Amino acid sequence: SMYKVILVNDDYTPMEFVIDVLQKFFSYDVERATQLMLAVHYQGKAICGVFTAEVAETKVAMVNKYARENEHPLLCTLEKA
Repeated sequence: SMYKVILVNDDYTPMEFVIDVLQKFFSYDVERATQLMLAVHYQGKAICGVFTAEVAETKVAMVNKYARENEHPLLCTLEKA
């Protein structure tokens, strides 16, 4: 089993922060990060990758922790692929 890791839309997290997260935690360049951000905003969410269970778990925890440390509500989730 592999797991999707997803970012979900919200009304407060700034664009530049979503881009930052996509680069830091998912290794996307600016253009692709920005595309994924567009999907977050207009599809309501974007799948950012597929990973092993333990890697997905760790990524979800770390992205959410990073977001809250900067007082943003950005929500990262996992689900079975």
